[PDB]
Formats: sequence, structure tokens, C-alpha cells
Amino acid sequence: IYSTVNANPYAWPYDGSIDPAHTALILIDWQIDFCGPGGYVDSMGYDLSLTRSGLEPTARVLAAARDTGMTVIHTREGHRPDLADLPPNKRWRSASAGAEIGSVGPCGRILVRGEPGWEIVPEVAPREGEPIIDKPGKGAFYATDLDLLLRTRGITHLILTGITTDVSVHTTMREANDRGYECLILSDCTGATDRKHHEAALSMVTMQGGVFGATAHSDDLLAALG
Amino acid sequence: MIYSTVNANPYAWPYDGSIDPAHTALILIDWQIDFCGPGGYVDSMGYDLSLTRSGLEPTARVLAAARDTGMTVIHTREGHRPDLADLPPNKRWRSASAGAEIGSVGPCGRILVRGEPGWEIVPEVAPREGEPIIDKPGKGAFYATDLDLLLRTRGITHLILTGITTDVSVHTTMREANDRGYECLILSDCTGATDRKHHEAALSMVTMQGGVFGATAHSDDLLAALGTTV
Amino acid sequence: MIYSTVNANPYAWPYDGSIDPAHTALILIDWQIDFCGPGGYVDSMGYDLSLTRSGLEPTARVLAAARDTGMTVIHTREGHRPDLADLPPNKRWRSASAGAEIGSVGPCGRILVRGEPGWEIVPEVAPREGEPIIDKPGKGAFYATDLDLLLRTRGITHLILTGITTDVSVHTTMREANDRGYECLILSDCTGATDRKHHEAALSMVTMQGGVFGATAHSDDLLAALGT
Amino acid sequence: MIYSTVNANPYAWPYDGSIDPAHTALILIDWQIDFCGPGGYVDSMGYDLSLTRSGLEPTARVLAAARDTGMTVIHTREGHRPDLADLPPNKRWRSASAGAEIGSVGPCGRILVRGEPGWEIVPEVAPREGEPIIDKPGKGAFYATDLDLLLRTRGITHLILTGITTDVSVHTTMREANDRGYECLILSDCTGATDRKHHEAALSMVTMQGGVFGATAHSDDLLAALG
Repeated sequence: IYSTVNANPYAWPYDGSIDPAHTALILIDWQIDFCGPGGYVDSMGYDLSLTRSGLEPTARVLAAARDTGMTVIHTREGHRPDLADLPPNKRWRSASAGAEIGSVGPCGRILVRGEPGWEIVPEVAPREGEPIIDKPGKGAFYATDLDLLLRTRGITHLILTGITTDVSVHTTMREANDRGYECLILSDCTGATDRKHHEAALSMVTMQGGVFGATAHSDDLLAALG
Repeated sequence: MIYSTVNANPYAWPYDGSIDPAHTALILIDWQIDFCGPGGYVDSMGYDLSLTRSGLEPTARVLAAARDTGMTVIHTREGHRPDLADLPPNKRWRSASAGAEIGSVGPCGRILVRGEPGWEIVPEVAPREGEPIIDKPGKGAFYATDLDLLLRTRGITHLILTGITTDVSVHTTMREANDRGYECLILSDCTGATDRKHHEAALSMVTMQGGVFGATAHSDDLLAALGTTV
Repeated sequence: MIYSTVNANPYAWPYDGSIDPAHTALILIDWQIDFCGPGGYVDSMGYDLSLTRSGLEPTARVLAAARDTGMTVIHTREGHRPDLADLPPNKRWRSASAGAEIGSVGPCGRILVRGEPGWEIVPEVAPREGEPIIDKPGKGAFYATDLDLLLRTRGITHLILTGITTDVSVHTTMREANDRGYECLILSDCTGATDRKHHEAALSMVTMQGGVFGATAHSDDLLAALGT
Repeated sequence: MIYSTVNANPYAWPYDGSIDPAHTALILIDWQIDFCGPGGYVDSMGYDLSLTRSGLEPTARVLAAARDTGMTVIHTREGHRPDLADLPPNKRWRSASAGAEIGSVGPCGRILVRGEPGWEIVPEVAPREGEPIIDKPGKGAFYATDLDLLLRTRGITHLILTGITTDVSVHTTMREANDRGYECLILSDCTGATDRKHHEAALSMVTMQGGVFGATAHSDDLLAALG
């Protein structure tokens, strides 16, 4: 059992200790489509250095979670190759931005399950015993079995890493928080298409006594786990 | 009977090129004393009520336009069962830390408890018969409610969002609806937050990647479209 | 106090070998005039109310035992918003075809509408403060409600089911809970149906494949385990 | 291109008076060796496979008719992630009690595990590209899946149900769909159960209260309505 994390705006978690038997690290969408050359985000013309800066810090947190025996869950955003799970508005916006879901680029069909751009990057590769969530939306709970995996393991606390801070990570945090999960978001293990959106996404969590949970740097988590 | 697109950011809304009132709902989120009035939850935490109240008059004019065109209208209230059976202990603990514990007695009764004066919808945007009210225990209006059943029964595909706050309840509801494939518009002058920088960032987040959560617009741009049949 | 297993079909319930009141809820499903009283929905369709009412007094004895042991108690009411925004058109059409249209005026007010006399919980099993009531628009108590939030907030893992009808609202709620991993017991003498053969078949369906939906028991065997 | 009602119990189905293939899906539930073939889960528990297999050839004729009319077709497989992360401990314990533990090795590989021979859809009703397959960890096809997203994206309002077993996976899926407002038909000769009395009672339960869960029909009456 571990102590609290020095976090914003309260010492996390609210109940005063971290139990690996009730805590999961979530790694959200570390895929070429969100952080690598030739994928979805690169094809739209965004700066990949903003999404990639969280990769090596995430690998150090993943190693700490594995050493403490906490649950580890990974997510991949993606669609059935027949696109039966693709809403027409999501498709139309991706075409408007110059990177249509299902269209072929340097890393295969954009955001399609089984394609090279959709795979988890090797810097944070999963291992046996770490379930992978395949989500068709931004939030990892909707149209998945994530809540069943968490409730079966008795998980009450989540530590969030991955990309992007303001889209998939924030949506997943908001979904978990409404169900009563106690959530921490790591500031140096997340990133966005705009630095001001990354910073605003983190400061939004801290209002009203910690409306969505708390924020911390990975250094503050690693100090609590040591 | 069908209306043109809205001049919106970052695309002319909606994506399918017209607004049909038979398939469109206006959502009014949490226009309650607890979020925008003296003596409630937000006031007791020490935030500036002028930031949350400025969207009330514009919302009333959009509500009038929705009623005139025969759109669906749905209202939401955040709040808890008086026995607090729907209150997660972390939500309760943070509200106490912020100096406004849910269920504690203040100037407007028990904070965020269903049936209390602070929890009522303010009269400037009072519901009418035929405009369902959602009682939500969380920030998103879909979780632990019948909202998705009400929308699917009426054949709703498109949502127009107003209410408070931009970055918490409104954004959570927009993200939930968007993942299910609803086409959503958020009105910039009919929403507000505890911090102006968070209000502005919440709107600009919508506009990335071709409109990742939908589009943004001023109520003037919506009212112009609702005076232009095609 | 922690209690031993219940003599149940097809295994001594529950699977994990003890009953902890801190993690167990008694659910009372739809004990309303619309399902078990004169002038309501079920009476207006022409079904025999003695089939649905026989479980009322046994349910009151189990409710007393649940309150004595400090277990969670949750009640359900099936019903609709007065504006009928939560009423699917197929559910409405079938209720009209059966001679008891939802929302139509009958001897106990508008049929299956929230706030109407026929919709109230009957006094034999009146709720107490601290026993949450679920308002469900469907047969299953989880769909379009906050039930799963109430159960997870209290740390509930085990459910004991009573109420009506065995084959419709009770079975649908049991199937929904079971898929989420809740461990469920259905009481044979505290439930009932519009047809006795459907009541008996609904109970036997639970018992297949090692207890596919949980187990069945008589209230006497639950009260024996609780030492009442 | 729009079809008339099916002669069904207890009303001519559907309630709105016609069948539009653009808004209708045929669901094939759990036609797997684990539920209907030698060496699988149901066989290892000692139940009579002739009761679950009798609906296979009628189902194949209905699948051919659905393909000809351009209806949506959706298939389901019950089963678990190979790491068993989606397996509740009560489900596991009961399967061991019944002598067929989920994840244990039997004649067709690991019982109810995704990717194993006993878990595959049997060839008589093999899926085709553009007929989505649901992998469900529970009895109801909606819980912990993307089924509701697939149906709402296609504009589906009406469901025709086939598969096994009548009283477990088929009934649970019918009850879940009905509460959301889907209009459902269950085919009596394209379903089956571990007990014939449970099959018959599961069909009769649908028919009460003016059709509380929908209606029942024979394949013959559906194929007559489709022409």
C-alpha cells in the first residue's frame, strides 16, 4: 500500500492511499495514427512533437505500474474494417480535414483495425495480462467492455496517460468520474494538437475542489510508488 | 419547414446540409441557482456568478425560436436523491474541500439536492408541458438517466447545446452525444464557465480536426438560419 | 454478522460461500396496483390477480428479515413520464390491443403513469427512508435508470429478488444483473406471473447449466440461513 | 421492396403494418459448436444436441432470404478474451460445477474462448463480408458490446431473431432490444433449448399482454411474407 501523490488540487487519492489491487494504469491511443509520421494526425498537418513528448515519460510510468503489480489496460481508437461502427458525421469531418477514416496513406487505412498506423507503438508495447480496449469513439467506455473488465477486477482508482489530453483522455476521464472512479491525469504523459488546449484541459480538472479528479507530474507519482 | 445551415466554426452546420425541426432538439443544461444564482453551490465556492449568468438572456431568445419552429426541447438539472444514494464519495469529499458540501444546508436549502430551492430551474428559461426534464447525478446528461431513450423515441439526430458550465456539464454531454453519432452545435454566447479562459478553450477544442466534437456558433448565426427556409 | 449459504436450486447460494449484508441488496420489483390490484393494468387485461398477489405476504416477511440484518433494500416501480416521452410506440400499441392502453384513464387513473394511484407501491411492502426507489420505463430495472450507480456506490455484489411478474420484470432484471456479474437468488414464493406454467418455467430456466442465471429458493430457506 | 405483415402470435407482425428491409436486421445468435456440436460446452454438460441443432437448416433458408431481400444480417458468438479478463467469477464457478469449465481444454479446444474451434460459427450459417459479428461475454448481445451503435448507425428499428438457446441468449437479447423500443419477431423453428418444455414456455411468454416482448412465427410464415 502506497502514500498519496503531491497533486493539484489535493493529495491524491481522496481516500488517502494507493492499493495496486484496486488501481489501474490506462494507456490511451499511443498509435502512429495519433503520434507518428504518415498517420491521421500527421496527414491533417498537426505538429507530432506535441503528441510524442509524452511517450518516454509514459514508458517510465508503465515500468513502475508493472513493478507494483497494478492493473494495466491499453486502448486503441479504430473501426471494424467494414466501417459498421463509423458514424457518417465522424467520417465527413475526417475527409474535410484531409485524412478520411478508411482512406489509404503511408501506414495503411486511417483508424482501421489491423492496419500499421493503428498498432500500439513499441515504446509502450503491451505484455500478456494487460487487456487492450478497441474503441470506436473518443471515450473508452462507450460501445466497449471496459466497465466489465474494471468491475470484474474490483478497480476503483485510475491513472491516465496517452493522447490527446483534450479529446480521448479527457472524454475517458469524464466517463469514469461520473461512474465514481477516482482518477489522476499525468501532465507530462499526455499531449494535444495545441499547447494551450493541453494546458486548459489540465487546469479544467483542478476547479471546484478537483471536479474530474487531480493532475500530477509523473515525478510525483514515481515518488509516491518509491 | 426545413432551414439552411448555420455560419459556424469550423464548418457550415450541420454536416448533412439542413436543419429539420422534426429531428433536432435544443438542450438547456443546468440553468439552476446552484450554478448561476446567489447563495448556491458555485457562489459558496467563491466563483464570479456574472460569468455563468451572461448566457441566460441569449438562451431565452433561442428557446423562443426553438418553440416557434417546433423543435424538441429538453432541460437538465444536476442533483441528488435526498438519501444521497446516487452520490459517489469522491464527488462529496471534493465539494466539502471546496467549502460547499453536497447535501449540507446553505442559504438555498441542501446543496445540489432534488426538491431544494437552489436546485430549481430559474424562471427566465422555465420548461413548458411537452419539454422533458432530465435529473442527472453526474456531469454528462446521458449517464444514469433516460436521455438516450427520450431522444431515440422522438427520432432526434441533431442537438443544439446551451447552459452551464461550458467546460464541465455542457462539454461532457456534447462528448457523450457525439460518440453515439449525434450531430452537435454549441452556442458560444448561451454557455459560460467559472473561468473565462476555460470557456474560450472549451469552444476552440470543438473546432480541431475538422470539428472533432461538432461546431460552435453565436446565437445570432442560429437565429439567421431559422429565418431562412430553403 | 456474516451468514452461511441458503439451501437453493441448483447450488447452495451464493457461489462464494457466505452472505454479507454489507454487500447484499433485497430488490422488491413492481408491487403496484397496476400489477396486483383491482382496477389496474393487469386486471384491465383480464388476468387473475390471485396469481400476482400470493407473493405479497411472503415478501413482507423477507423485507422484515432484510431490515433486521442491515442489508440494502431497493424498490422498483414500472411507469412513464406523464408526457409519455419514455413510451415506445410498440409498447403503447400492444397495451391498447390488450384492452389497457398506457396513459388511458381507468379506475385507478392513467394506466402505468408516474404519480397515479394504480402506480403507487402497495402499503403491505411500503418503503422506508434509506431504501431507494427505481422508476423504470422498461421491464429490466437497469435500462434508462440509475440502478447500477446506486448498487456500485454501496459496494453491492449479491441480489435477492422478489416481486412481479416472474417471467417479465423479475427475469429481465435478473438477466441484466447476471451479465454484469451480480450473484442473484430468486425467491419462488415471493414472485408470481399472469400464468402459473410461466411462473414454474421461469424458475426452472434459472437452474440449468449449473445455475445459468443464479439459483432459486423458498423464503423459508433464506430465513433459516439468516437465523430469523 | 416493402413487404406485408407476417402471420404471427399474438398479432400480425410488425405493429406498424409493413417490413422495410432498409430498417430490418436478421440476428443469428450463437450458432457455435459450443452450443450445438459434439465435444463443446453444451455436450460436455450432458444435454441433448438434437434439441439445439434442429433449427440450423431452417435458419440457413431464412439467411438466404435475408440476403436476397437486402436486409441487414448480424451474427453473434458468445465467448471470452483468451486472458479471461471479461469472465465474472460466478459464471466461471457455475461452468466448473456443470463439468465444462470456461477456459478448460476439451475436445474442441478451450471452452467458450475466442479463437478456439468450439467457438467458431458452424459452416451451415457462415457469415459473409458486410454482416457484422458481435463477440459478447454475456447472454444478452447488447451488454459490453458495440451492437446498439451498429444498429443505430444503420437506422435499424425491426429485428428478426434466430439462434440458441431460446430461453437464454435469444430471450435475453430480445428483452434488451424490446426495452430500447426495437420491434422483434422470434422464429419458433429456427431456435431451440436444452429442454423442449423451456423452448415452448419461452415462446408462450412472448405472446402475453398483447405481445409483451414482440411476436412469434414459423419460418414458413416469414418466407410467405417475403415472397
